[PDB]
Parts: sequence; C-alpha cells; structure tokens
Amino acid sequence: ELGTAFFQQQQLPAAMADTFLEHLCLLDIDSEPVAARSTSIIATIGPASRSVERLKEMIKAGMNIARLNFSHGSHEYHAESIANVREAVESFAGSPLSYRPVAIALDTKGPGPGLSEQDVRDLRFGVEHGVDIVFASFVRKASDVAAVRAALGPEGHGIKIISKIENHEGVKRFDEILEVSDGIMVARGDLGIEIPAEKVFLAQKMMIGRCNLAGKPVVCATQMLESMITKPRPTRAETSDVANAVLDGADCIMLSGETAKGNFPVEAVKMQHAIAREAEAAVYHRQLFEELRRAAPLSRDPTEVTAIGAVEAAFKCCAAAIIVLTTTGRSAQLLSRYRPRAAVIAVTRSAQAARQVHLCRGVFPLLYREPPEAIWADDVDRRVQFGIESGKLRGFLRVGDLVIVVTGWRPGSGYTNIMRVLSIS
Amino acid sequence: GTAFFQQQQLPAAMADTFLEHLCLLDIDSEPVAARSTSIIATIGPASRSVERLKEMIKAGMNIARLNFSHGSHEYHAESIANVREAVESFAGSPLSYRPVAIALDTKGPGSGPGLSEQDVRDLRFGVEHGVDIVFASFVRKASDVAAVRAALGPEGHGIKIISKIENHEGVKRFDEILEVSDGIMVARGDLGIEIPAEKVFLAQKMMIGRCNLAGKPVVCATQMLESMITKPRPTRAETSDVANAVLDGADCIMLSGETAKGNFPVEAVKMQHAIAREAEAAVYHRQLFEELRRAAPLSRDPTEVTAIGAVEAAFKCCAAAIIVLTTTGRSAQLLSRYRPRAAVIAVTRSAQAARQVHLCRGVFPLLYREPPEAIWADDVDRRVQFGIESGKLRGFLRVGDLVIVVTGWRPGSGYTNIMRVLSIS
Amino acid sequence: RADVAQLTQELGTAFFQQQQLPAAMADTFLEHLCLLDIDSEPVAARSTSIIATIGPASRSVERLKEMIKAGMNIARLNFSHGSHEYHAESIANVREAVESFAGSPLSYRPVAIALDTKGPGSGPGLSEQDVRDLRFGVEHGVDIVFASFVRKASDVAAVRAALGPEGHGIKIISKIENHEGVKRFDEILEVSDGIMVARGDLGIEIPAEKVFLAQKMMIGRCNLAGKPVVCATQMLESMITKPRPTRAETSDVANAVLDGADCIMLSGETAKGNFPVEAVKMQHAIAREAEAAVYHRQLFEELRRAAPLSRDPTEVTAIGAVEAAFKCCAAAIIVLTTTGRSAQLLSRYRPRAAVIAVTRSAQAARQVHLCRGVFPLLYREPPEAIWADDVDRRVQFGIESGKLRGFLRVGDLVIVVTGWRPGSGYTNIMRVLSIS
Amino acid sequence: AFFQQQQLPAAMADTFLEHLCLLDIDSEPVAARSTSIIATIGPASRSVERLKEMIKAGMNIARLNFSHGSHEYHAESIANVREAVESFAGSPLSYRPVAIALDTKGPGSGGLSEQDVRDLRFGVEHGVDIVFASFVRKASDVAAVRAALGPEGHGIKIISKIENHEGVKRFDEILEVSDGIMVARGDLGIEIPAEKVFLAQKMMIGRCNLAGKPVVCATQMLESMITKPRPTRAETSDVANAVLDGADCIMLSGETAKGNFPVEAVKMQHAIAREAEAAVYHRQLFEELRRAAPLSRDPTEVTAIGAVEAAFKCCAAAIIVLTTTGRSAQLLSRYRPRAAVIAVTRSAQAARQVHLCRGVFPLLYREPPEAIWADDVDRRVQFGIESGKLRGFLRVGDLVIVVTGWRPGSGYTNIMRVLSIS
Ligand SMILES: O=S(=O)(NCCc1ccc(S(=O)(=O)c2ccc(O)c(O)c2)cc1)c1ccc(O)c(O)c1
Ligand SMILES: O=S(=O)(NCCc1ccc(S(=O)(=O)c2ccc(O)c(O)c2)cc1)c1ccc(O)c(O)c1
Ligand SMILES: O=P(O)(O)OC[C@H]1O[C@](O)(COP(=O)(O)O)[C@@H](O)[C@@H]1O
Ligand SMILES: O=P(O)(O)OC[C@H]1O[C@](O)(COP(=O)(O)O)[C@@H](O)[C@@H]1O
Ligand SMILES: O=P(O)(O)OC[C@H]1O[C@](O)(COP(=O)(O)O)[C@@H](O)[C@@H]1O
Ligand SMILES: O=P(O)(O)OC[C@H]1O[C@](O)(COP(=O)(O)O)[C@@H](O)[C@@H]1O
Ligand SMILES: O=C([O-])C(=O)[O-]
Ligand SMILES: O=C([O-])C(=O)[O-]
Ligand SMILES: O=C([O-])C(=O)[O-]
Ligand SMILES: O=C([O-])C(=O)[O-]
Ligand SMILES: [K+]
Ligand SMILES: [K+]
Ligand SMILES: [K+]
Ligand SMILES: [K+]
Ligand SMILES: [Mg+2]
Ligand SMILES: [Mg+2]
Ligand SMILES: [Mg+2]
Ligand SMILES: [Mg+2]
Repeated sequence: ELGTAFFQQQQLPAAMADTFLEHLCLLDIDSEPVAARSTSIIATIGPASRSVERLKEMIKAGMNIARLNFSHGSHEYHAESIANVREAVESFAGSPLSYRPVAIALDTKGPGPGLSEQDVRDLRFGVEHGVDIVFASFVRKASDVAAVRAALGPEGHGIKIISKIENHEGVKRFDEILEVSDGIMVARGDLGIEIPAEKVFLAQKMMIGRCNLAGKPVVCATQMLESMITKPRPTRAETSDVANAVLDGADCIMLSGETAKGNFPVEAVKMQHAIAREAEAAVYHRQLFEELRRAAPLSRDPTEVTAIGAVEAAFKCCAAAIIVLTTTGRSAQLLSRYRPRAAVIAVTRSAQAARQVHLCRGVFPLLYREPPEAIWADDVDRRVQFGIESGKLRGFLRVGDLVIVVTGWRPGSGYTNIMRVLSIS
Repeated sequence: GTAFFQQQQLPAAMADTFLEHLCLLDIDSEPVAARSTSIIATIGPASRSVERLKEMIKAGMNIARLNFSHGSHEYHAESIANVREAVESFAGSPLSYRPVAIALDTKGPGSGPGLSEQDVRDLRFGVEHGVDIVFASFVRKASDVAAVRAALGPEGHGIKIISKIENHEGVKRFDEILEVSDGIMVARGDLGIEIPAEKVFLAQKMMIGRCNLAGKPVVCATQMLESMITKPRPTRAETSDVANAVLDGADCIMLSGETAKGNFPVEAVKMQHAIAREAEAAVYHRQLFEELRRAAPLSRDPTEVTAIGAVEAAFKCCAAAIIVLTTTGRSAQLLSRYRPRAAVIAVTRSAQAARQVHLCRGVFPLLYREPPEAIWADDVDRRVQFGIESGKLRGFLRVGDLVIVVTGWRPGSGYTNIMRVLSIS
Repeated sequence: RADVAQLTQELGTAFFQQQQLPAAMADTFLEHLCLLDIDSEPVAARSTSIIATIGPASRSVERLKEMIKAGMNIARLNFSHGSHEYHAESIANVREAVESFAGSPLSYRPVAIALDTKGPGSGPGLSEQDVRDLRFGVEHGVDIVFASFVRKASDVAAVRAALGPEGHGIKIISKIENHEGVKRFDEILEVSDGIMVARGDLGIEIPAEKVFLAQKMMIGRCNLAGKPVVCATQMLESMITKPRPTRAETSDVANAVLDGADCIMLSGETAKGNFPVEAVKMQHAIAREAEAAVYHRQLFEELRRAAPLSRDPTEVTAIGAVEAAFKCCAAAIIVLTTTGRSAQLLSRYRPRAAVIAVTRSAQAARQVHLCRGVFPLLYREPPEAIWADDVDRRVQFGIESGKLRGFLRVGDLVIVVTGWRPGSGYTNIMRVLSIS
Repeated sequence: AFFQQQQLPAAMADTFLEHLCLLDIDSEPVAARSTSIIATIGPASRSVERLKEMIKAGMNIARLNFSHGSHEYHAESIANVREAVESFAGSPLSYRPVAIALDTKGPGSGGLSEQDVRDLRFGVEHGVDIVFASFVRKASDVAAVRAALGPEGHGIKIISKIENHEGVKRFDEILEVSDGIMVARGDLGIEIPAEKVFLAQKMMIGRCNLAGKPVVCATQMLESMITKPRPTRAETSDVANAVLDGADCIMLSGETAKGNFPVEAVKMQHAIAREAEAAVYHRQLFEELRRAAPLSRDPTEVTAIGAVEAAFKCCAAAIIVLTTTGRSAQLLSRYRPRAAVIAVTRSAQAARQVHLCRGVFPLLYREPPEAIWADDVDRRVQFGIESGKLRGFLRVGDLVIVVTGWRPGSGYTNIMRVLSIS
C-alpha cells in the first residue's frame, strides 16, 4: 500500500525502535527526510540582509520570522526594514506555491528599574507598525511581562510576548514568567555571561522541557552558526548545536550576526533549514508522544481533547497532514504541543494569526482571503478544500493520502470539537 | 470533585507501576461504570419460565445459550420463544429496552473427524429460528469452521461463529482457527479433560491474550460459579475465577448448570454481574491501553483510525461514554478493542447487530426503532439524542458529562470517519 | 534475539523452549500472555510452599510421609477444633514422619509446624483459650503462629506477649479476616512477620465480590514489604469429595501464585477429605506451572523501582545476586543463613533461580518455607577450626546437595551469597561459581 | 543537601520530560569528572611546564598527530609528556597516569601506507598505549594496523577513526574487530553532508555503548578557543551533548596543539563534562543498557552487572576493582554506574589505557608485596580506599562495592563485596 521505500525514509526504522538506545543505533545517514521542515527560522535583519532582493532570497531559503533588534538603529531605520520585509513577502502573492506569511518580531533594547523610556517608545512603534511578536529583553519576573503588556497600549493586545531569559533571576523565576508570557527565548549570549558558560546547556534543556510541557513556544538563540559570519561553512559544534536544539524540543531557532551583519546570511538560513529537517526526522516520537500524554493533565476543553485525538489518529495512519481551521491560531497550537509527525496545516482568515503561528513547531499557515459563503457549513468545506489543494500544490498531499481534519461545531473562536479522517480525492 | 477521584479504583488507576496499582486497590472504592463484560446464561429447566427469564434479564443476562447436547428441537424452540417473549415484554419503553442474543451451542463431532449429521440439523434449526451466535463445539482446525459456515447456508451469513477450543489440537492450531472465526470460547470443561488440569489456566490466558490482540471476542466458560447450583453463595475460588477471567481480558463470562438446572439461576447472574463490575474497575488501563496501541498495526481504514482517536480523546477527558452509530456493529467492535474505560453506547437499527455486539466488552447496544428522517444529518442527530436520552435514563450519563460521538460521512456501513466532543446538556 | 543468541547456541533451542522462556522474553505483558505455551514444560523446583491442615484424614505417620513426598512444607494445626492432647499427637506424628527421611542429610526435607489460633470470638482482644494455646505452642516448639482475626497492631503485640521470652523466635503471621483488618493493614503488616489472606471469614465480613480486591492488595503490599503472604481457604474445596478439582479451583491456585503469594493453603482438603495426598499433588502441579508463567521482566523492574535505596549490606548483596542470577540463567543462588533473613531478602526480588539456604538452625530451616523460592538445607556437621574453611564446606555441601537433588548440573553457574564474619546480620558477599 | 546536589531531583524523575524540567543550574556536580579528555600535543602544549598545567587541568590522554612532524619531533613530545607525568609520582596516592595515543596520517590516495607502517613501528618502539587509526573503511584495515604493530605491540589499543561514508556503512564489521571508535567529525563533515554528521555521531555512540567499547567524540568541539579565551554557546552545548549522547572521551585538536589557550580549553572541557555527567538520565540509561546487554555465562560479565546494580541500590560512592588488563573495569563501565570505578592495577599500561572507558579512575599500585595472596588483595583494596579518601571520592560512612577474583591472573573476576568505609 505504501511500499518498503516509504518505511526506509524519514528515519522510520529508528522511529519503530522499542528503546531510545535502539533508536540511536538505527539512525541512518542514508534515510532521507521527506516531511517539510517544522522548526521555524528567525533571522535578524541588518545591513547584510536589509535589501528587498536579499530578503527574497532569505524567504526562499526558509526564513519565517524577521527579527528587528532595537538595541541598534533608529525608528526610521527599522521602519524601512519592516517595509522591505513586507515588500519581499508580498512579491510572492502571485504564485501560491511560493507565497508564505513572514512574522515581524521586535526585540527590545532592555532595562534600571521598570520598563526603560526607550522600550516604552519602541513598543509603541511596534504597535503603530503592526508587529506580530515582541522579544522582551532581560525578563526577570512576572511584573516585567506585565509592564511590556501595558506598554503594548490599547491597540496591541494581540501581539505575542516572548520573554527573553538572560540571567540567573530569570532562570530562577522561570515558572512565574512563563505563566504570563506567550513563550520564551533562551537568550544564550547574555545568559552565558550572567551564569557560568558550562551551565547554559542545563538552563536551555530545562526551559525547553518546561515550555514543551506548558505547550508554549520556545526559541533557542545566539551563536548557533557564529563562524558563518565570516566562513561559508559552519563548524562541527555549530551543526550539532542546531540539531540538538531541535532534538531538545525548540519550536524556533534563531540567527543573529549570521544574518544581520555576516558575509553569508542566505547560506546560514539554508544551513539551519537543512539541519532542522534532518533533526526533526531523528526525534523519537514513540517516547515523546507517550511522555507528553502522561505529563499533560486531563482536560475538559474540547479543543485540547480534539487535538490529542487528532494527533493519535494521525500517528495511526501516517497521515500526511492535519488540516485545522483556526481564527486565533489556538487550535493549531494545541495540535503542535503533542508533536505530531504530520504537518499541521492551519487555515485562517487572520493575517496576524497566520504570521504568529510560525512560533509553533510544525504549523504551516495558509491565509484564506475568499469572501464568506452564505451557508457556514459550505464556508467551512471551502476552507478545508483550500488546505487540501494548497497541500497538493506544495507537496504535502497526493490523491489517495489520508488527512485528519480539525474543525468546530459553530462559527467563532473557541469551539473546535471535531476530528475527521478524510481520503484525498 | 474529590469524591469522583476516590470511586472506580481511580487512585489505583493513576499508579505508575502494576505493583503500586495492586497496592492501591480499595474495597471501599465503589464501581461507577456500567458492567462491561457480558453474561451468557444457559437456558434449562431452572430458567425457561417467562417470568424467571424477565428476572434474569433485569439481573444482567445478555446472551441466552441453548445447549444442543441436551433436549430435542421442540424443547429448544420453546426455550427460544420464552426468551423472546421475556425480552419483548420490555420493548414498550425503547429508552430502557435491553436486546438479548440467542446462542446455539452444538453437540459436537463425537468420535467423527468433522461436522456430524446432528450438528448439520441443529445448525439448520438455528438458521430457521434466527439465532444470533453459534458456539461450535470441538473446533480443531480452520476447515471445521468452514464446515460450520457451509452448514449455516446463505441465510445464516450474518450469524457469528464462536469456535470452542476444547483439546490439544485446537490449542496448537489456535491461530488458524481464530483467523476464520468471529471469536473464541475457552471451553474449560473438555479442555481440562483433554490436557492436564494444571495447564488450563495457561491455555485460557494465552487465548484471551491473542483474542484481545486480534480484536475478536473471547468467552471464558465452565464451572465459574459451580457451587451455586446447590448453594446460595459461591466459594472463594469461584468469585476469584470470575474476577480473574475479567482481569485476563475476557469479553464474556458464562454460566452453565448455575442457570440451566440449579436452584439459584437469578442469584448466579447477579453474582457474575457484581464481580465483573468490581474487576473492570481494577483493570490497569494505563498499561493495557499502551500495550494495545503498541501492538496494533498502522491502519489506513478510517473506522479503525477514528476508533483509536476517539478512545484517546475519551481517556483525555474522562468521557462517560463513546456514542457510536453502527449498522453491522463493526464501528463499536473497533472502539471496544482498545478497551476504553468509557462505555461504548452503540445505536443501531439492526436488531441482530444489537444482539451480537454483546460479544464485545463494553458495548451497550441500543435498538433505534424510528423510520429514517428525510434529512440524513437530522436522522444522525436523532440517533445520537436517543443514545444520550437512553444513557441518562440508565445512569450512564449526567448533565455536564463529556461524551465522544462517532459517526460517518454518508449512509451505509463502512464509512465511519468522524469523532466529536460533546457536552451533555 | 541478539540478547539471547550466544546463550541459545550454548544452551540449545530446547532449553529456551521450556519453563515459558519465550513468554519470559516478551517485551509487553500482552505479548507475554500470547506466548504462554501448554507444551512448554516446567523445569524449576516448585517455589510456592504448600501448607496442609492436619486432621483425621492426614494424621497417621504413613499418610504424613506420603504428604511430605507429595510436597507439603508446612503442617497447620487448627486450634479451633481438638484438644491439646489431640494436637500434641499430631505434632509427634508430623515429627516422626519428617525424621524418617533424616538418614540422608543431602535429601532431608524440613517441615514447619504452624499453630492456627481459635480467635477472639465476641471479645475485643486476646482470649483466654488463645493464651493457653499459644503457651502450648511455645512448649511444643511450633515454628509459626497464624493469629486469627487480627484487627490492629495491638492484637499482634498481645500475641507476641503471650508467646513470652521463650517464643521470641516464633513467626507471627496475622490473619486478615474482616473490614477493620483490611483498613488497618499497614499498621498490622509493620509489626507482623507476614500475612494470611483468610478468605473464608473475609468473604462473610465483606461482600464476596470484593475479596479478590483485598487479596490482590494484600499480596501486592506484602511483596512490596518483602514479607510472606499466604493465600488460604477453598482453593481446591471440591477435592474434599472428588479426585479432580473444578476449573475455577485450578484457576484460583494459579492466580494466587501469579498474584505473588509465598504460600498456598489446604484446609478441609487435607484435614478431612477423601483425597489429601492428591490435593497436595494438585497444588504442587499448578504452582510449578504458574511460577514459570510469572512475567519476571516486569516484576523484577517493578520490585526494583518500588524498593527504596538501602544501606543494609544484606539487602544490597541480595539485589546484586538476583541481578547476576538473571544475567546468566543461574540454576541456583546458594546462601548461608542463621535466621533465614539473607534468604528472605533474596526471595523478595523473586528470582527465577532457586534460593538454596544452608543453615545450622533447624527452626530457621523450617521457617524459610514461608518465603517463596527458598529451599532449606539443614547442615549437621560440627564447625571447622578455621571459620573460612567451615563457610567453604557449607557452600560445597549446598553444591553437592544441589547436584544430587537435580537442582544443579555440571556446566551450570551458581551465585553464592555469604558474610564477612560469623553471626547473623553480616551478609555482604556475592560470588559467581561454575559447577564442575 | 545531598539530594539537592548532582542533579539528584532530575535523577528521580519518572519521565525524560520531567527529568529535563528538573535540571537545575544551582545543583552543583559532586562526582569526579568521568569523560576523559584527549589533548593534542603541538607547539602550544609541548613544554614540560605547560604539560604539568594541562595534567592538573584534566588531560588524561596526550594525542600525537602523525600527519605533521618528524619521528624526532614526536619522540621529544613523548619524553616531555612522560617527564611532566612522572613529576607527580612522588605521591602514589594522588599520581595520575596519562595515556599516549598515536594518531596515524592515513592511507591518502591508496590500504595501509608505508608511512603508517613506519609510524606504527615507532609507536611500538616508544611504548604508546593507543593508536587512533585514520580513515578505517573496513575490518581488513584494522587487521592491517594490528599486523603492523607486530607481536611486541599486542597490548596497544586500536581505536578506529570513522571519517567517511564507507566507514559509517561498514561500522558493525569495524567495531567488531576494533578496541573502540573515534567519530572523526572533521573529515566526516567533508565526506558526507555537514547536516548529517550528528546522525552518524549519535548512531556510532549508541552502537559503541551497546557493544561496551570506548567511543571518542572529536574535532571542533571548542574551535573558537584557538584564538579566544571563551568558547561560543554552540561549542559548550556541543561538548555537553557529546557527553549526554554517551561519549567515553572528548577531544581537543587545534585548541591544544596550536591555540593561544590550551590549558583553558582543557579546563572548559572538564567543567562542561562534569555538569553534563550529572545531567545523564541514569534511570532510563541503566534500564536500556541492562535490557540490551546479552545473557552471559562469563563470570566477569555476571559480576559486573551485579556490582553496578548493588552500587545503584546503596548510592555507593565507588566500585573498587582489581584489574590486570583493565577488562574487569571496562565491563563495569559499560553499565554506566553513577559510582566511580576505581581500578587498582600493577600494570602501568593498563592504568593508562582505562582512561578510554568512561568513569574508570586508574590507580597504579606500587606498594610492597604481601606473602599471602589473600593479604595482597586486601592491601590493594585498602590502597583503593585510601587514595579514594585522599582524592575526595570517599568519606567515612560511605558504602563501596569491591570487585575481586578467586585466584591470581587475569580473567578470574567473580566476586562482589559490600564494604563500609572506616
Ligand atoms: O523521546 S525523545 O526524543 N527522548 C530522547 C532523549 C533522551 C532520552 C533518554 C536519555 S538517557 O540519558 O536515558 C539515555 C542516553 C543515551 C542512551 O543510549 C540511552 O539508552 C539513554 C537521553 C536522551 C524526547 C525528547 C524530549 C522530551 O521532552 C521527551 O519527553 C522525549
Ligand atoms: O509482571 S507481573 O508478573 N505480571 C503483570 C500482571 C499484569 C500486568 C498488567 C495488567 S493490565 O491490566 O495492564 C493488562 C491486562 C491484560 C493485557 O493483555 C495487558 O496487555 C495488560 C494485568 C496484569 C507482576 C505481578 C505482580 C506484581 O506485583 C508485579 O509488579 C508484576
Ligand atoms: O483556533 P481557534 O481560534 O479557536 O478557532 C477555531 C474555530 O474555527 C472554526 O473551525 C471555524 O470558525 P469560523 O467559521 O468563524 O472561522 C470554529 O468552528 C472553531 O471554533
Ligand atoms: O459500524 P458500521 O456497520 O460500519 O456502520 C457505521 C455507519 O453508520 C453511520 O454512522 C450511519 O449510517 P446509516 O444512516 O446508514 O445508519 C454511517 O455513516 C456509518 O458508515
Ligand atoms: O541471614 P542471617 O541470619 O543474617 O545470617 C547470615 C550470616 O551467615 C554467615 O554467612 C555465616 O555465619 P556463621 O558462621 O555464624 O554460620 C555470616 O557471615 C552471615 O552474617
Ligand atoms: O580485569 P582482569 O584483567 O581480568 O584482572 C582481574 C584479576 O585481578 C585479580 O583480582 C587479582 O589478580 P593478581 O593478584 O594477579 O593481580 C584476579 O583475581 C582477577 O582475575
Ligand atoms: O539578546 C540576545 O539574543 C542574547 O542575549 O542572547
Ligand atoms: O462445552 C463446554 O462449554 C466445555 O467443554 O466446557
Ligand atoms: O480462618 C481462616 O483460615 C479463614 O477464615 O479463611
Ligand atoms: O582526523 C580527525 O580527527 C578528523 O578528521 O576529524
Ligand atoms: K535587543
Ligand atoms: K454443547
Ligand atoms: K482458627
Ligand atoms: K592524523
Ligand atoms: Mg541579550
Ligand atoms: Mg465441551
Ligand atoms: Mg477464619
Ligand atoms: Mg581526519
């Protein structure tokens, strides 16, 4: 039905292993990855990656989130970077095979007591320019997040706040920070200066583990491919670091100087893309799924209940994708937390949700712009078919495949409760 | 509430090891779930009175067994008529009506090598009288099952054949017999004479294990409550034997002389009911579900994929029930094979399928009698509402419970593909 | 298959087909059940002890010799019936039958004598008849007391006090027979040497459909504590009048062994029935089949995970010896013991290997029958001048007795467990020896 | 306080996910660093005074890269290493043996090259302990290296370097005839796509752990430390992940051979390895190693499993083992005990070679002999205890597992004893 060739690809012999030791022993360099790369790539915009033509090459290479580092540059400089990103993104609104939403994230300069005056002004700039995410620098406690949230004013409550953990206090107060944040960034640069360099891997693994347990995005950042600022190829430690961040459970991986100022910004994005694809196939889903299941408390929320049912069904049939309809991205995030091998294709009418779901591993957003049908059930079927046809066009799906489809019982956010098994025709 | 988590051996259910699970079993933890292992009662002089049969149905009898080793065809036709008269006396309340299957147990081949002439005549009697199940005596190989199937003719294509394993050859050729049978009966009486008495428990445990792995019904039979033929209370070994047959994984438990000729037929049914309810709560679902999922192969059949998704969703939310619409009983059987703690309420229009699904542990059949609605989606919803209303009346459901609803995308058998999370209102 | 390939080439495919070894290698309990085979013959010596109640059907010396040969390890005297004179005669007949085999020290079978008390009756604590019967037990040298209707820790303290300073070595097995005993189980087990799941009264005191829960819970907790647990009452009841038991009875015996019972008991089946010897033979045959069907892979992992870390060298040596025995498919673990404690600590990890306990104490040799898998050998030789040579002689006695008894063959590996100095409490050494 | 140190809350976790969640930057490592450090000797690390600092920093194996330098150059490096090592021999209870490994140039465009034959002969003549054989592609390459060592070099350990696709594909046949493996990531990263090297590393480490044979992770682990005093975030993560993967040894090449911070690079590897060893999830690792190790009738194999099990049961500070060839210590090491394996040996070569096995701390026995063999054994065990107390491995009141044999000579280990310290 699928063939022996299917079961030799994407580390499937290592996937069937009964122990983690046997899983390692069965990893094969000749077993090619087939699934689309699920860990998002955040690229820092700077002199080496500002031009519209360079940004088009970075989008093609795999960049999903453009980071603006507000530690340098004026508001005028960053507004031009935003306009260049949006111009490069919209240049592909013709071909549906190449069009992809790209999120814009603002990284603050940092704190002094309370939020700095420059951070208040930069956060206001972000709201005025429609940024999707804020990477808040030096978050140490829950009140630091509340201050950033308050500065996002009356108009920016939909912006995701990713708290950067950069010091001992942030690590110690991690649980209270994660509870009030949308996600976390393991900011290894400052963290490696604030705590002993030999302890950073413990903080990284702990934070990734806790974010995976909470179902919240976690970004691994800084010096992942550092030598690529001046060299065309990374060191053996650098490729290992990227692979291990993905195996640890990071939703996003980041490039800073590699894309902002280095000589090989596009090559650095290509390298992160190539490593993440290899590492995602090497994940030991048998143990991961069982442990995510065992740790996750019982839930009476139908979205959470449908999500675990859909992920279980996708593993049972080797589903090419899980197509989910989402207004805020939440139904896609709840599927993503169980780490399915199947791609989560999120169909949405919200351009902001489409950009923000790049924070969740394995979510491939599709922005639906067709006008509503008069009959709601027909409008749902048209969006389900839109995900199927986009999936066929991009290579996720073929006729005869099985897909899991996740929808809700009435319009509006918060009513997901249906999982369907569909044969692609 | 805290009271909820003290009942149905929930502290023992949360245990991390089987040893800790045994340590946490509590005699004060009352069973809450409806009894899921079916009771087969043999009909005889002690249980043919229509008024006595009504008491046995109320006590929990699900399948009435006619032992063709004793009595004439005229005697068995009167047994069938009395069973049907007692069963149909409750049809005036469709929300509480309990279907009861009729099983024909053959005399056997005797000194012959294959199907005897008396068995050919008895099987034809069964088809003419509309029996639901055949317990075929002394099945030794796959060709014995084919001969029973041939003797049932074209009119008896829907009858379930449960092969009785009663000797060494049947145990050795078990795999080939199970492959062509609808299920198995561990016929301990003859088996204990054909093989050493001290080895029967090994054959019982092996056969139950293999049937659970195949997703096919398995019946534990003979001398389970033997002393209740003359005494009002069973021995300590007898109550333990019933509990252990349920813990082993038997779908059905049987009564022979206890109901056919003894002085306490109703009390024997009540005792099996009481023990099975206690033993089902003591099942270690944490290990059982993991092992059934791991052993079950990948499937591209949407009914099988929806079944595992629905069972996973039911465990996630502590669903009171899985309501499934079924024509042949197949969708209910595929849910049952994963051993959910949630009751599988099977709503069907087929009176025969309603009787036959008693062979699957945890399937509670409801016979829907209303003619089809003009709009198919309304007819589906009416059947689901009938399941909810029957469930509320019988104590399976309460307002505020979560229920998993399993349906298909079009009319007719074979199209189950939808799982939905529903709150009981 | 790579984890057993070399040992399969060495020991042969026939070795790995016996004693439910394909079911033993299974990765899940479901696959373990699927691989159980009625043609896979048991090889190991029966490890669950059989307690037989002595009565009119089993009191003669000649009948007792047949019961010892059939497998009886513990003789139970039910003090609910019979006078002190009647029970003293039963004790003398048991000792005469047991000593008739003492001529060959290498094959002699010690048999424990257990006194089962009448109980408190309508009273709240220790009755006057129990005080008199317990003093009779001390005066007649009984090894074990099965204390009836234990409801709390003070009930066992009262039994201990009635035994006096002379009965300090007697094992107290508390009988759990009612709701209060089940609810106060933890405090009772803490002060008892073991437990008896007394299903007869328990099945009257609590709903009959709940007894299996109390049995499984108590066996689980005793296995966790490493203390003996006895499953009792109506196991082979129909064998009082019939030569073959019912299908529920053979299942009940097998399930008590699979649950983890150290001992199984016969009451009326041996005390008053028409087939006392056949009932013992049936329990022996079922226990051997059920012991091979135990899923050691999960059981050993769970016993290890649940057992707290220990700084007691006897406990540390015990787990190391059991681990080593599983690694090499050791035929036996030979242990030197004074009180039986080192053998009990090996037994709590449920090795597949027989635990051959070499002791000079006749009482400890009788009492270790309470621990599953312990085969006592009574050493009658006087001590050597050099302690190290005396220890080596005792180990060689175990090997030679094991060879003559069929436990050990040339080429087998055995694990030997000893201590660093004389006296109880100093076990700390494990050795791997090849049988030549 | 005991249960807050060495990641013990994370060690008690019921799942790997919970284990990650409980990792604590404030939980200080207490156990001695188990993963050996191999430092390449070059212009930056050739002086006797420099080598003494590197030994104090944690260097266990000195690597001589025969791709560069003459035989005269390498003989001087060997003499300087031995002079620095022997400067600490005055205190036998604290003396640290250091192995000398010869890394061959390789076959180049060719089987065994003529320069490799000459270099291997040099190694035997100069008493090297280990050979890192370059570009091993099949079992016959190992046989050729073994033949070139001759009858005088029967005791030298051959660690096969896997550097290309053929070596990865023929891994099982190479490991079967080798003493261990080196994941030579430099050439491997050029021979196969750079994004696939982590898969080859994890597979090879897993298979060596399964076989109970040493595995070395090598190349660019702390590359930026050649010119900078601190490594990058990717470099510290790489070292930690090689240890978490299961590497017995970690290596420094240019960082020690030609870089500006050779001592600091050794100190950095030491600090990271200690932190990573405490973060190992022993609960799962021991169960998996135990399950996968085949049944055995070899008493040394049987005693080793029993001793490791007993060490975990009592939180033993150490397993003290008497060994002639190092084999009894290697069989204990394969089960990855948390307890240090203190190997007491009279063989100076075995003391150097057991650095290839994670968690084996060699002690070279040089005390006068005892006339009674039982007394001589007891004295070697007391020597293990005293050196352990002096070095901080043991304290009074600790439990240790002692692994001895029933008669003199190698191959007779069969005894495990539980001993209370002082
Ligand atoms: O299922 S996974 O992809 N886990 C694999 C990672 C892993 C498990 C266990 C160990 S171990 O130290 O026990 C060990 C190390 C090396 C061995 O050879 C060995 O046998 C055992 C190390 C590493 C996963 C990832 C992230 C999670 O949050 C999660 O819940 C599960
Ligand atoms: O390892 S053992 O020898 N026997 C395991 C007995 C057992 C385990 C699990 C279940 S289960 O309900 O999960 C289940 C039932 C039926 C299936 O087919 C299935 O896959 C799973 C039932 C029974 C053992 C005995 C006593 C102990 O105290 C102990 O720690 C371990
Ligand atoms: O993931 P979210 O934000 O809750 O959105 C899920 C919602 O999407 C839907 O599937 C479709 O709703 P709309 O037609 O309003 O887009 C709802 O039925 C469901 O509640
Ligand atoms: O379990 P079965 O026999 O396959 O029946 C399931 C069928 O029942 C339904 O849910 C309802 O079908 P009907 O309207 O024909 O009764 C179908 O959609 C589905 O295919
Ligand atoms: O199991 P116990 O009661 O602790 O006895 C074990 C004891 O037996 C021995 O092996 C032998 O002791 P004895 O010489 O006193 O008989 C002791 O070394 C050890 O302490
Ligand atoms: O690990 P190896 O090489 O097998 O050496 C272990 C040997 O060491 C000993 O413990 C002591 O032997 P020596 O007295 O020869 O040093 C032997 O009993 C044992 O066989
Ligand atoms: O700010 C950052 O990204 C850091 O410190 O690593
Ligand atoms: O026929 C039967 O039911 C039997 O033999 O047990
Ligand atoms: O006393 C007993 O043995 C009982 O009640 O079972
Ligand atoms: O030779 C080496 O060490 C390499 O290639 O990495
Ligand atoms: K910044
Ligand atoms: K019949
Ligand atoms: K009594
Ligand atoms: K070289
Ligand atoms: Mg920073
Ligand atoms: Mg029969
Ligand atoms: Mg009683
Ligand atoms: Mg190289």
